[PDB]
Amino acid sequence: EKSVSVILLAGGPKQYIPLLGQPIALYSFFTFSRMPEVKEIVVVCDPFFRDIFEEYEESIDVDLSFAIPGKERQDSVYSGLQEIDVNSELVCIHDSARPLVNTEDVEKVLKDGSAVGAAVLGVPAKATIKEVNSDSLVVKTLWEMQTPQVIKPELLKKGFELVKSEGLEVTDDVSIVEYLKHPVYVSQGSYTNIKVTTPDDLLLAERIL
Amino acid sequence: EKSVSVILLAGGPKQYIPLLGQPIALYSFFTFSRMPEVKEIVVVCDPFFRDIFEEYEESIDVDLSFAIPGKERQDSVYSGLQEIDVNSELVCIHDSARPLVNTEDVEKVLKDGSAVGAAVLGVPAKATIKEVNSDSLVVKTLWEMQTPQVIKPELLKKGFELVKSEGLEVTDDVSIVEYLKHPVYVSQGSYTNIKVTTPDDLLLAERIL
Ligand SMILES: Oc1c(Br)cc(Br)cc1-c1[nH]c(Br)c(Br)c1Br
Ligand SMILES: Oc1c(Br)cc(Br)cc1-c1[nH]c(Br)c(Br)c1Br
Ligand SMILES: [K+]
Ligand SMILES: [K+]
Ligand SMILES: [K+]
Ligand SMILES: [K+]
Ligand SMILES: [K+]
Ligand SMILES: [K+]
Ligand SMILES: [K+]
Ligand SMILES: [K+]
Ligand SMILES: [K+]
Ligand SMILES: [K+]
Ligand SMILES: [K+]
Ligand SMILES: [K+]
Repeated sequence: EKSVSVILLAGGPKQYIPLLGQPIALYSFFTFSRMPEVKEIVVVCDPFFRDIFEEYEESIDVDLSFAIPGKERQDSVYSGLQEIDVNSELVCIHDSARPLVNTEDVEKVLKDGSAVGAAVLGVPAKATIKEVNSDSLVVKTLWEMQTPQVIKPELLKKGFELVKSEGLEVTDDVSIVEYLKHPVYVSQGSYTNIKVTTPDDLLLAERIL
Repeated sequence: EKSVSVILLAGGPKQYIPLLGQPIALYSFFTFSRMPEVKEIVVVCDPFFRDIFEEYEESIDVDLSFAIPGKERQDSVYSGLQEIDVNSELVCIHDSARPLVNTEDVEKVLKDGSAVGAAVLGVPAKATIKEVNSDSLVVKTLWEMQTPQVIKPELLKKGFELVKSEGLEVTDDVSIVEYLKHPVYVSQGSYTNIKVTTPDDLLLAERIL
């Protein structure tokens, strides 16, 4: 209990457009807020949208903190990290554009994160996927990554230190953890944990809700 | 001109539910029918749904043929193959659940198929995809395959012969071509070439049309 710090990424506005009268960002916010394991939520957002979350500070059973977004995703994660409790045992990074994440699946990835040191929710890739070389020729089990991405703070800090001191290039595919020798566990999630951005995605969310 | 035999897979009913008053299967049917390169379309469908395509036989500028569906996808392809013109230089296999395929992209994959011997329409995978081992740990450029999948008939026949004589297992991922040493080219397609099956997918198709 109270061992997990959530970093909620909401500074990328697609994540504020409403879902049944509630801005998309608030759905996972509340999901995390109700979990006894969660000590605090560090919201990473433009100071302008701070009010959206601030209104509920008294009603929620977690600590609320704020951090400023960075240039790209890893910078926003670093910003959030600077704000987490000194004693938290787990960092739970979540894309707020993912509103329908189930409590049971968050529980699963937290458990796997605590056990392994790093865990991410994923589902088997439904599409037929092939590796293709530079000559556009096919190179003769694949999983789609979701969020939360759960990592012990010491490991995350070491990962940032490794990238900075060596000047390593970070992309969405080649993230901080890809450079570490520490294992990353894939917790099996639900296909309903979609990223809601396009109008096509938003009508699906209502059906799931 | 008149060098390509299309195998239209329509015996898998999701592919007959209407799109703006026209059954989904008829969209690519007509797209192929208008291309001068296409000699014939072999429709692979339950004899029950033969009428859907038969009504237009006189108005279309291609030969129409019919074949019986098999147990799985490769069996249906084999069935269609038995019906193609003895002199066609290219087989163009298409999933009829893909209605919005553009003429320009079909032209592209036919060209690449003629050049290389085998080509498939694909798009870069938008999702973050990782390889995961048997212990559910991340294994530290990926493309999503679409259709048409274009192959020279001799190569396709050899591929079927290789699988039968050796008793090789065929899956959607490990298809006939995966066993051949002959190169497969990935022609860059459009994200609009979606597989239309779910109600969520059908409303998207109208927007694209
Ligand atoms: O890409 C991953 C994965 Br596959 C698993 C975990 Br656990 C964390 C990250 C990650 N993503 C960002 Br952005 C940062 Br920083 C980190 Br660490
Ligand atoms: O899976 C592919 C690919 Br990636 C490229 C081409 Br060209 C053809 C196939 C294929 N699919 C089936 Br079903 C059969 Br039979 C064959 Br051959
Ligand atoms: K709590
Ligand atoms: K979601
Ligand atoms: K959310
Ligand atoms: K979920
Ligand atoms: K364990
Ligand atoms: K999407
Ligand atoms: K024609
Ligand atoms: K399509
Ligand atoms: K079609
Ligand atoms: K297309
Ligand atoms: K060429
Ligand atoms: K789909």
